[PDB]
Amino acid sequence: FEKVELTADGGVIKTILKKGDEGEENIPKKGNEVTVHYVGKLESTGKVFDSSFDRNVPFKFHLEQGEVIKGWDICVSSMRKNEKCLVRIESMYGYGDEGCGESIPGNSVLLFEIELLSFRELE
Ligand SMILES: CCc1ccccc1NC(=O)CSc1nc2cccnc2[nH]1
Repeated sequence: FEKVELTADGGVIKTILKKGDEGEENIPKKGNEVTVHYVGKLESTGKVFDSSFDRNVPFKFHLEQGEVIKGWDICVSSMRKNEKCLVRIESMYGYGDEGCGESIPGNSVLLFEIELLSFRELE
């Protein structure tokens, strides 16, 4: 239901599907080891290119430290533990004009579902 514009650019647009756990110790902070589950489809074809659920291996990364796509950094730094969102990430905040191999053509709108499982205070 809740539609959040995450960039003034409109590039990252998040829809909350399940409100996260309320409180402070539940919202992750910059540089923390984030653990997420996600599904990535291409807006064009609705084809899944990646599913952490389907591989049963959650994705861990350090928030806002440039490890993942910019759409992901922005998106994840706006979530609560146990939040599920939909994020429409525009190619600029994704893989840009190059794209990324076969799965993802140049200039591709990305649709993720992202669940924030947990986070440690790591590096
Ligand atoms: C190579 C992908 C990668 C490498 C290092 C760190 C993060 C990622 N993936 C993402 O940021 C977003 S998720 C994702 N991005 C992808 C691109 C192609 C195929 N599968 C993908 N899954």
